[PDB]
Amino acid sequence: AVGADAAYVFEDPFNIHDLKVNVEHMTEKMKTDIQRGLVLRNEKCHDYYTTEFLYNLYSSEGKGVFDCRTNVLGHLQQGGAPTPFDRNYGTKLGVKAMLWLSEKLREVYRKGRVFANAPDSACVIGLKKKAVAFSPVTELKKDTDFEHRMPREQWWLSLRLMLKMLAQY
Amino acid sequence: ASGAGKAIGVLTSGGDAQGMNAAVRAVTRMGIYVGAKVFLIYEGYEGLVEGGENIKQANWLSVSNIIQLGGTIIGSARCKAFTTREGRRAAAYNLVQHGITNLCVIGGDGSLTGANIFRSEWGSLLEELVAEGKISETTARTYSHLNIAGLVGSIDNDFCGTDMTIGTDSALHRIMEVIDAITTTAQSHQRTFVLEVMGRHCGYLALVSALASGADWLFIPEAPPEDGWENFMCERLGETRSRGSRLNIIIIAEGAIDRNGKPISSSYVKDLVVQRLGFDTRVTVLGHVQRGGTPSAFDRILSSKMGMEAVMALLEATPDTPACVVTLSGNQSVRLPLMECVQMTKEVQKAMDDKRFDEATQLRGGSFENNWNIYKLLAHQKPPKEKSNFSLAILNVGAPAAGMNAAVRSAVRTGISHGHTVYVVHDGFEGLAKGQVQEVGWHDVAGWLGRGGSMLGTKRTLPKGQLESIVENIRIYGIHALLVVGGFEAYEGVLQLVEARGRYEELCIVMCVIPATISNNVPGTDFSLGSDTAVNAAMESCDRIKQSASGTKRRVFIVETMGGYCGYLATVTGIAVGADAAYVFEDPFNIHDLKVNVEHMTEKMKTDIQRGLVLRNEKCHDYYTTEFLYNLYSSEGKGVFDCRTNVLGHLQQGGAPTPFDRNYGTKLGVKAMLWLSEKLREVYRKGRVFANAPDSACVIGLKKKAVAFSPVTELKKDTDFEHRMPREQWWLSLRLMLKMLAQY
Amino acid sequence: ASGAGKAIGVLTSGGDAQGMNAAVRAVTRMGIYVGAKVFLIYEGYEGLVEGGENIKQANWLSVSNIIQLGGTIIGSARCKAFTTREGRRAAAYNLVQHGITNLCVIGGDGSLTGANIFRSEWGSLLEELVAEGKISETTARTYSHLNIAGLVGSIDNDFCGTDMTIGTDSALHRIMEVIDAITTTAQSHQRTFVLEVMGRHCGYLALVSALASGADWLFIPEAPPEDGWENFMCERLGETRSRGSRLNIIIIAEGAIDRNGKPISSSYVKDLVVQRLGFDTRVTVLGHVQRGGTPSAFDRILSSKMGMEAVMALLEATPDTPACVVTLSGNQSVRLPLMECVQMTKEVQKAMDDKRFDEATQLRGGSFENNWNIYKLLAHQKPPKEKSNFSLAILNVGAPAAGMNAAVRSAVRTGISHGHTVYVVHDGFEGLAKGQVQEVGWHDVAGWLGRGGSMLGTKRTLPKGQLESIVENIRIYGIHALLVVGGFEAYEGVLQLVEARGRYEELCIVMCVIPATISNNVPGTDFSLGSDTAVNAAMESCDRIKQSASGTKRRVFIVETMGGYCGYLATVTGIAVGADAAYVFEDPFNIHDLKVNVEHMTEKMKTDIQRGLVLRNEKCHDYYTTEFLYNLYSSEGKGVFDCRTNVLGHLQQGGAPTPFDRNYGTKLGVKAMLWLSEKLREVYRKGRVFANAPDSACVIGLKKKAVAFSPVTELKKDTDFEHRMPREQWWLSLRLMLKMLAQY
Ligand SMILES: CC(=O)Nc1ccc2c(c1)OCc1cc(-c3ccccc3C#CCCCO)nn1C2
Ligand SMILES: CC(=O)Nc1ccc2c(c1)OCc1cc(-c3ccccc3C#CCCCO)nn1C2
Ligand SMILES: Nc1ncnc2c1ncn2[C@@H]1O[C@H](COP(=O)(O)OP(=O)(O)O)[C@@H](O)[C@H]1O
Ligand SMILES: Nc1ncnc2c1ncn2[C@@H]1O[C@H](COP(=O)(O)OP(=O)(O)O)[C@@H](O)[C@H]1O
Ligand SMILES: O=P(O)(O)OC[C@H]1O[C@](O)(COP(=O)(O)O)[C@@H](O)[C@@H]1O
Ligand SMILES: O=P(O)(O)OC[C@H]1O[C@](O)(COP(=O)(O)O)[C@@H](O)[C@@H]1O
Ligand SMILES: O=P(O)(O)OC[C@H]1O[C@](O)(CO)[C@@H](O)[C@@H]1O
Ligand SMILES: O=P(O)(O)OC[C@H]1O[C@](O)(CO)[C@@H](O)[C@@H]1O
Repeated sequence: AVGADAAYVFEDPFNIHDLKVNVEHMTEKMKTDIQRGLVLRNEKCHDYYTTEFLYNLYSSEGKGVFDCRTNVLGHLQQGGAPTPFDRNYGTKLGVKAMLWLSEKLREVYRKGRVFANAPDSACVIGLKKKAVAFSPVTELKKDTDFEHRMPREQWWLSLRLMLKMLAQY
Repeated sequence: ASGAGKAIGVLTSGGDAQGMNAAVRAVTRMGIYVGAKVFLIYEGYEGLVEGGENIKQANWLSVSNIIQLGGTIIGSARCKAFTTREGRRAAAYNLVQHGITNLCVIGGDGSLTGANIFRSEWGSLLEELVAEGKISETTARTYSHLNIAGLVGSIDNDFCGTDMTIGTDSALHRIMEVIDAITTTAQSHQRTFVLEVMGRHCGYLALVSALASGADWLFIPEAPPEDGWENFMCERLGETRSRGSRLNIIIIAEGAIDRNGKPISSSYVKDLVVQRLGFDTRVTVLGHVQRGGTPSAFDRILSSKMGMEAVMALLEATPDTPACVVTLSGNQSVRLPLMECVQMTKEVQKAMDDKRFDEATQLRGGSFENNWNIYKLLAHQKPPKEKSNFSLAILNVGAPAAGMNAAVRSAVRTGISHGHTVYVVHDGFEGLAKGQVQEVGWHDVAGWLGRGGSMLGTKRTLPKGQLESIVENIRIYGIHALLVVGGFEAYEGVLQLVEARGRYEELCIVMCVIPATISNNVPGTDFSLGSDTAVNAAMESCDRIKQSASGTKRRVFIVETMGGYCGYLATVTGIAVGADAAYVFEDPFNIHDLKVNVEHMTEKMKTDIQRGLVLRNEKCHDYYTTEFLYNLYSSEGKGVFDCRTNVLGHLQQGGAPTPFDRNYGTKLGVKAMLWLSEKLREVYRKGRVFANAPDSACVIGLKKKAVAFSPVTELKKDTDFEHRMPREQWWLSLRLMLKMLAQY
Repeated sequence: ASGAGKAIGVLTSGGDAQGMNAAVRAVTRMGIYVGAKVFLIYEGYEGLVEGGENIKQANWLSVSNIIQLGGTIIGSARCKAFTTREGRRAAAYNLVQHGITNLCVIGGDGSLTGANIFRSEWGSLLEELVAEGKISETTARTYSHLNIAGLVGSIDNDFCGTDMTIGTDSALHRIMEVIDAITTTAQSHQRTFVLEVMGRHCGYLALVSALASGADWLFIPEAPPEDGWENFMCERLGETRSRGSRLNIIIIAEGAIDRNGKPISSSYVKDLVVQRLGFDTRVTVLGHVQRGGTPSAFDRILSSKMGMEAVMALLEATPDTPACVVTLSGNQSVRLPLMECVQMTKEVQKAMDDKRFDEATQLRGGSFENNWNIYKLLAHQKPPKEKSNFSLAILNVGAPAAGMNAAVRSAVRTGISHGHTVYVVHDGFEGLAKGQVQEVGWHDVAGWLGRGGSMLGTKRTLPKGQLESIVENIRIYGIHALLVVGGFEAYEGVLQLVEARGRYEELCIVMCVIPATISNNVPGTDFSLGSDTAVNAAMESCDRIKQSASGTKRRVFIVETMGGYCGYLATVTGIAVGADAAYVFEDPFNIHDLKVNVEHMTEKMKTDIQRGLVLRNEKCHDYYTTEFLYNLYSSEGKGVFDCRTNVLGHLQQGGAPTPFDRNYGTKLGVKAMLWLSEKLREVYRKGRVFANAPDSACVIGLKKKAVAFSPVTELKKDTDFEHRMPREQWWLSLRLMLKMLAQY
């Protein structure tokens, strides 16, 4: 969305070879009319290559061609008012979820039982493809990495190729 | 580049010296770096005459974890069989069996003479081995010459071509550890101690440790006491202890003789003191403790430079070259004929037996004579009756450096005996601004020689911000000379006063800087006072960190060190501990060099020696901090090593000074005060401001073989003020040695 | 609270001991803290009989910068005049002139007897001074009683009511420094050394330093050698040196006698070895080096606890209380009658002269007997011919701690002589997973006693993540017992195997933990192996930092220390250097406490002692890091002091172990292996899995006066696993002492 020259992300391996390559690309750009750079870092993209590590690296190997600065966007990214998509989507999930909650809550009966013991009764709603899916919370364990708190395959990893192509790799 | 295809043997022989490990390590690593095959020849010449399992080939690891060990890991047995030609021919056979053609000998004058002989007849030993058919003529035409390089390993300093034999500074660390012990129990009880030290026929250890400890009397075989001396000793022991002292230390060399050449015992000295002064008195025959313990930083660094030169001296020698000994001649190594140095040493033993004690003194060396003349000065000094016109002031400026207190003591005493009203000023130039100036007596400075830190106190404050008040205390106390002992702010401080002589009539004052700092960054000198304590205090700490890394296998340590912008302390410490890199401002480095140093660190973890150490100077790089190196090594080493950081801080200022900082501080304090008093009569009482010339404001320092006095304004062109250091520094050649011993 | 209005005198007397300064400092600071007037009584009893200028009142600063100094700053002259009633009456007069009513004596059994007498007739000396009219009756009714507290200062450990006299650990540091020297020169040349040590009539220094150095023979006057011993010595010196060794060390006490009570000289031992073995042999009469140098951490901390108790013992004493001596009885101090302890000491000299050498041994103490029995064990041990069924394995786990190598050596040797196939496993439980297991012989472990680090290698890895592979190497090598030497991961490691005996048939195996860590955080023991090296390595570094701060006047240092969540290492180091605070997890602290500690640090900069030191444990606080304290002190101190940070890291793991870590590691390695072998026959060959009971998986440790073996599962309730430490820790009472000596 901003045409950043790299985005450092945990789902990609990177090391000082990749960083030194991204810095010599950043150097070669300063010969052009567009004498600026932006690299994004995810807050946990790397265990030892922190934002201060990248600052030191770029500042050094760029000395005599560019200087360098750090910003940490924090709780700014939680935003102010929601976008039109988060207002539609939040409204639409709040109703589709409540229609499912009320449907399932009559699919279980008043007499001689504990209600709803089945794994079919504890779900996550979400936009999956063209429209919503309801996925059982226990069925999702195998799609989940709990140590990194995220799903094991994520649709958007194809967009990293687009980022690199628009960034002149 | 490599340049060999040939074999080097190495043996350590005769009396062992702590430092022989750092020597055999550097002979091994330089030998196999330059592409030779190195053989360790176990148990001196006794394993040269046996051969067999006593001669086995080294690899880079065969000399690992030895640089911090005393004695010698190959061992140094005596061999009367090699003193016979029947052993000496078998010693030739064992070398030419393994194909060994070059031989490094680490030892004293006897063990080096045996090597000199073993060349002088080599071809005739080879001829006899052909004549009896043990070896073929082609081999005797191949191995037709032996190259010897001598490394002079000895605690005595008994060898006349050299300022320091390998071991003699560490033996002084052992003696000064024992006197730093005995001073506390002698002071509490008010006792006299007779200390006996291992000067066999050479008084170096006795003189140098007497001068470094403030010993009240000394017995060296090159300067025996003149007739009736028992009176003059009982007067000298009386005088100091009447002059407010409490203990006395008496140093006796084991080899000590009277003026007739007949031996004087430590027992006879003890009996004499008891019977003629009634003082409670003890005798410590300090023994082979002197031969042992870890080598000092100077003996590791020296044995490394000596051991590297000895390998070069072998591989570049020729059959029409005389055999060589590698030696100091001041600041750097020189190479000398073995024949000449043996004979010039035998000529001293002969002069001493011939009762020519003044020839024995002069011929030991200029380094023996300057120590002896400064002991003979301070042994003759007193508070005078006469008194003199001049007022002197002594400042400490910078961070406190070990040996400042020695230099102040020696300047206060030389200043008092030259008749001056000496003042000491607390807190440096902020002291001279704030009027923290006090007149000092002979008593007031007693027992300062062995203390770390600064008894005056010291500051970084430069004088220009207070100068109108500094000139006013110079006027009020009537001060005619400043002696400033301290770092770069002492130098720039005295410079800010010479740059201000045109502005103020009172800065026409005689000025001397004694360069006292941890960092070795003061211009003029090649050694600053306290920098030997600093490399020893850092070297002791990196040994602890390496032993930590070696137990916690697959650690790499990043260790930060207090050099300022000056890479001396990181460089000499890195040699003294065999660090795998030392990052220094005077070298460019970047992530390519760092990634290279990390892939070298990775490849080492396949070996048995699964540890690393890299030193970082505190200002070596603007952005690659110690945390940057930690992150880099931790990352590119993940799966092969983990990594940790230590910052050595004010630990490196040390505790008590080394023997070198006690001698050097004492010697600069007197040479500076003799110059201060000389210059202060080279300017006259009438119709003038005194001393306006640039010739009157100087830095003292060891420059080559001996001192130079360099004008503070003349030094501006040799100085970088932005980085606070000189523009060319002698020790940058040692970075090559560091990298070679680190397996680049 | 204060509770005095009365005067305490203090004198140090007889043979000086490094530690007497830390004693007189703590007697002064506790005395004037509790509101008494303290007088320093210069030059022992000689200044008590002179009085005048020899008796002058202290203030808090009169004992500043002495805790790191050896000897005694007040001095300790002998006084035959006080052995006469004509001096003893003048000693009473000089005290009652200054009004001194309580008297602390720091000294040995003679100097304490003189104090016992000087009470026993005090009122009659006061009566004579009234009878001749020097003082009025009202004064003799006021000063009508003298209170004595005895502090036993001596290097010999000659005193029978006590485990350590003040000075005896520092004298062992002096001896072990000299043997760490002599081992390197004796090893290179293959020489035997006769070492003579200052055990006057007491063999403690000789036995303890023989056991700590691996000495091949020993001569103590409480256990003289039986007739014809020259054969058995020449066999023992032959055996070890035939069994792949190289040097020998022979320790002789200066006081050594034969079985007839006639003295044996170090010269007679040297002559005997030369004439009956033909070994090259030397004699070092290691002298008053033993009395000197800086006190060890144990002698500073001990002299502080002893000195604090001695002031209490004075002010709470009564005229119907017998005079007191303050002493160890294991982990903590006890107070004993002076009469009884003098007589029980005279009864040993009498038993030794009466040729009752077994009474002399038993009556020196249980601490003398356990050292002697373990020397007598290791002196009798051999590789056996018979061999036995069992396989044992030895692990190192955690960070490497000094004394691990001593404990492994002693366990490998005790395990070999008990007939077992001992294995050593490299890299701890990751080693036992990766099959890094090897059978070890008597040769393979030789010379490990003096090494720092770990010769096995050690890791933090807990066994559960590899357990299916750990059981499989236990099966494949047939291993029937584990000895694990290490920190909290050794404890939780052996616990993760007992918690898994129900899951795997192979973890029915006999298990012992020797607690080896820097941190003192293993449950069970009150002392972990390596924690004495750690407090000494930190105490040496904080002395350098304080001397740096004292030259650079108006510094305050923040120093960080490796305690884990356990405040032991920061607490005992803070006492050993007189730190102005130590921040520790086991104390709550916040910005109110920090601001209080900073305004105390500000008020001190008005005094002559313009320096500060605060210690921080590395995990003492979650948010108040060392940089937080740096910022806070720098700010609220701006205009009165500046401030600096050091992080002591892996420096605190030390170099070579202390004498205590060499004795303790050796002693735990044998007591653990004797228990391992006892328990391993308390389980039977037929129809069973061996050793399933919780009684078979234990931690050894010094608990009170002697060892306890505590089940690993029984210890869960004494353990906090989240902070990795025990829930109550004996040393939290020492934090009160730290704060009192720091001027709270
Ligand atoms: C008793 C006594 O004088 N000991 C003594 C101790 C230390 C020094 C002494 C003398 O002298 C000269 C010299 C040459 C080199 C030298 C020469 C070439 C290459 C390296 C070095 C070096 C060094 C660092 C050692 C201490 O920073 N180092 N040093 C320093
Ligand atoms: C030769 C020999 O055994 N030396 C030796 C050395 C060190 C120790 C020794 C014995 O024993 C017991 C003990 C008691 C206290 C003790 C008791 C009360 C209060 C404080 C302490 C302490 C401490 C810390 C010292 C080293 O961490 N400390 N120590 C430790
Ligand atoms: N004239 C000589 N010829 C041959 N070898 C000699 C001669 N002098 C000494 N050596 C050898 O030197 C060895 C060691 O010398 P030594 O005097 O023991 O120690 P240092 O090296 O200190 O003089 C002796 O074992 C002997 O082999
Ligand atoms: N029986 C005694 N009566 C009085 N004073 C004594 C007696 N025995 C010893 N002393 C005193 O103790 C002092 C020191 O004792 P000493 O034996 O010298 O050292 P230590 O304290 O090691 O025994 C002596 O100077 C003497 O004053
Ligand atoms: O390098 P300089 O300026 O001579 O100062 C020497 C001292 O200063 C230091 O850089 C530290 O200075 P501070 O004590 O002011 O922090 C050390 O390198 C050294 O001990
Ligand atoms: O407190 P523990 O876990 O027993 O470990 C002791 C060692 O660990 C340390 O906290 C450091 O651990 P590392 O070597 O892994 O960094 C030190 O306190 C000490 O040397
Ligand atoms: O140590 P030994 O064999 O008595 O040799 C004595 C001489 O050897 C030296 O140790 C070293 O050359 C001398 O200091 C000492 O006087
Ligand atoms: O040191 P001096 O006065 O010979 O006293 C000897 C005795 O005194 C002690 O130093 C201490 O009590 C003993 O170790 C030594 O044997």
